[PDB]
Amino acid sequence: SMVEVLADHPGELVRTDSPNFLSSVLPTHWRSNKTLPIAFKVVALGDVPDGTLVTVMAGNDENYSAELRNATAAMKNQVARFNDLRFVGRSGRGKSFTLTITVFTNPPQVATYHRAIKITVDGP
Ligand SMILES: [Br-]
Ligand SMILES: [Br-]
Repeated sequence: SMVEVLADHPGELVRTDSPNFLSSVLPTHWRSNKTLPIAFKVVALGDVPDGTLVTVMAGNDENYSAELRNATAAMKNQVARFNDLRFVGRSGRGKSFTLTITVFTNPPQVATYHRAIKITVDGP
């Protein structure tokens, strides 16, 4: 249940735009190709079988899909932990990216991370 899921990771998970998924917290601004400070996790509140894949993509109005590294993970006990997701493509200092999350249930579900993320060559 959502209460149970929150109680397993208190103070760590945020809403996505889907009622069915939560996520861990990403930086608001990060350096291109730098390892993330908190490994990204997508958390299913609904029934999602172990092994169900989850893929993320980043983009905005001038870059439909910015390069990522290690942008797929598999669900285990309702959590898909990305071991080393990296944001390679840069948004620049003036724009940010939306991160879309696709969970490959049958059929797939799309969610969006709750904040934009800026990616630059130097980072913050
Ligand atoms: Br790119
Ligand atoms: Br840049």
